[PDB]
Amino acid sequence: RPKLYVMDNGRMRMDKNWMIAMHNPATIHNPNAQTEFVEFPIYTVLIDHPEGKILFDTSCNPNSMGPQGRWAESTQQMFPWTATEECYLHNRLEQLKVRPEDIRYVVASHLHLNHAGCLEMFTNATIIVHEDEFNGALQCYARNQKEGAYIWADIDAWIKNNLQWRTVKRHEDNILLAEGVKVLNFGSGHAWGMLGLHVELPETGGIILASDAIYTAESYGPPIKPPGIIYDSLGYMNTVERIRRIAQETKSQVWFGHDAEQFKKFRKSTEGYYE
Amino acid sequence: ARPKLYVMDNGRMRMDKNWMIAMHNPATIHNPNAQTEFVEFPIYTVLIDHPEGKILFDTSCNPNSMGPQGRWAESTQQMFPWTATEECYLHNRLEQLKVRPEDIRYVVASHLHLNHAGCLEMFTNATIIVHEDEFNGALQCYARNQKEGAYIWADIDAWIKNNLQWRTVKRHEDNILLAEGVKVLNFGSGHAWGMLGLHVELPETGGIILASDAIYTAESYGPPIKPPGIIYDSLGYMNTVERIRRIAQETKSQVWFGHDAEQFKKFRKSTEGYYE
Ligand SMILES: [Co+2]
Ligand SMILES: [Co+2]
Repeated sequence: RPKLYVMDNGRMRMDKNWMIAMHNPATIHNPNAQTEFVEFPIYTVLIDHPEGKILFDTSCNPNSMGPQGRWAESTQQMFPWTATEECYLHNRLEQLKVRPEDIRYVVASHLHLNHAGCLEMFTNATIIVHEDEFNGALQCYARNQKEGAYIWADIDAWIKNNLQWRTVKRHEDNILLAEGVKVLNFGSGHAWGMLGLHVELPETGGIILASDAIYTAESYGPPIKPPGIIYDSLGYMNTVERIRRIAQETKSQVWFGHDAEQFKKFRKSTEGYYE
Repeated sequence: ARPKLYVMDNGRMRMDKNWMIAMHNPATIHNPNAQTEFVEFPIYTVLIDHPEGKILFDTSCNPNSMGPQGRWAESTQQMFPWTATEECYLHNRLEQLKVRPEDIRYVVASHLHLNHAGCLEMFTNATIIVHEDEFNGALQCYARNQKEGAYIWADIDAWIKNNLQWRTVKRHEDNILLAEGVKVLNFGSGHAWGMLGLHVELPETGGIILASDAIYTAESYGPPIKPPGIIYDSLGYMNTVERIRRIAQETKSQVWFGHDAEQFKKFRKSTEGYYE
């Protein structure tokens, strides 16, 4: 009988237009419309499963922010991450008496700065990632792109730590990872290659981890309100509607990438778990 | 074999620059409340007076678009205000060239947005060439009684009532040779559901590509490409821009953007002359 933990990995801020495109459009009466700098949670999920511990997303690297940080100053200033040491992934796991080395599977929803930050920790895991996302991030690396949402220093470490990669092929079916745990191949949308998770918990029932395939309940609607951070608009719309169908058909909850209200309600790792 | 191409000034529009250039000015830690700008841009149409028959690219906005009594919804008028003196109305521009709507053989609708398809209803004697996916999407807006957005219900109503003669460009259809040196380019989905361009080969001026809203401005075009906020198919949009770039390179054509203010300034308008 698995136990699922929600781990609080701090907070990030950014232009609300990244989150919800064209939220406050200029008008003839408000020609100089202003945006907001909204705050949202970064979190990860540990599924402690008989067949092996599964980790979904990894938040940000502890060495991300500041003048000796891995993130470019441009990135630090557009997407600032605020976190106490207790929020650091290694510490959240430590609190749960789980060692990095105990993780069998890490599912990378995508390789953005606030999701792939600590991949490098898990040298004993199989890292599951969409092949298109992997290819895209590696090109950023090879092209020496030191700005944007893909952190050169993070990728550098993934390679140096000799991580064990399992790429989900573009046209690959869902992957049964363990009893009641399936990796969903969302494909291109928010990013080059998005992965989700369906978890069937004996008590709680069905859970869909959407990650950045759906930022918030506002994104979800209906109607859908798409983000400014977006690669494949058609694929993004398709993915959201596909999630809506799966949720309906499997009677699952949809856990968004960073819904403040929803995260608030979650039972965090410090208080307990889901079963 | 020896045409005259005219650029017709059909007024100005204003809108949030974020529509034009996606996330042009993002907020940061030390500028959290970054503000946008209401940017003005030209609306124009192109008449190709060709021996085989007159060809019109785009139709601007309907004369009865703006105002309390206007066809455009309030919310639309506020976000996308059109300002035009009577001189700017397409029917007047054509008149000052001694061209009647009835003389137009073909209208090419780049797409069916408010500032491109506003005067389709005038050309009851023409074949209206439009992308089938754009036509389908617009008709759905109509049938769904959608009153707000960039597809004007009252305009579509008029197209149907005036019994326009339609020639849809199929999704996988090759370019169309409308006339000697005039090809309809099938750009497919991107900015909108179905985009059409034009390649014109003029004896003197050489090659011209009318991109319309496939490329808003030189800023859009880059490199680097800066996509718009008004977008349907991001991947298709990017594909189309790069395709236009290649065609321009290989055919040595100028690229005429949808609404580039600087380029528009440089144009010889219909009050001054034409391109041969
Ligand atoms: Co992301
Ligand atoms: Co348009």
